[PDB]
Amino acid sequence: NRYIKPPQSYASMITQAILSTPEGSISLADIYKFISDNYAFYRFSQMAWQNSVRHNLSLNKAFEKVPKGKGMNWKISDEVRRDFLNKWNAGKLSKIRRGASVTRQLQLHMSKFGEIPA
DNA sequence: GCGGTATGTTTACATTTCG
DNA sequence: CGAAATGTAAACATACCGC
Ligand SMILES: [K+]
Repeated sequence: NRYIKPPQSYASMITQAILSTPEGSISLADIYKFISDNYAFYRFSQMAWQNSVRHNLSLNKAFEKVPKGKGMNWKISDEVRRDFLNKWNAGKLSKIRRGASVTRQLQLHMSKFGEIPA
């Protein structure tokens, strides 16, 4: 059973993990599990993808620690969530792709569930 | 009390993306 | 093409855990 590294970006998989929870907040440990559950490649891969995940959570503006026991929880920032909701309800979004990896996951979750968790 | 591990920040360079 | 974004590696801080 061979597995290939999916082309999805780390920020895209993280956004997916946060939107999967009912409260829109999730711990690093559960983000690891979500990735291994939904993308089998990372379940058995030896590379240090967790280092890259942590790098993306801290550096990407869209991800923000919530006070919320080893680690705290992560959610989508209020600025990025409020911004998307305003653009979503004000009309179609631009077809631009550069840097919209998080925006696309919000678009998908919104078109299926009608709301971004919080 | 200490060693060990998990979480989080930050910097640097390589690689891919896409107007 | 190339600025911007993402990928990968690394140094190191901070907190937690189990004894
Ligand atoms: K961040």
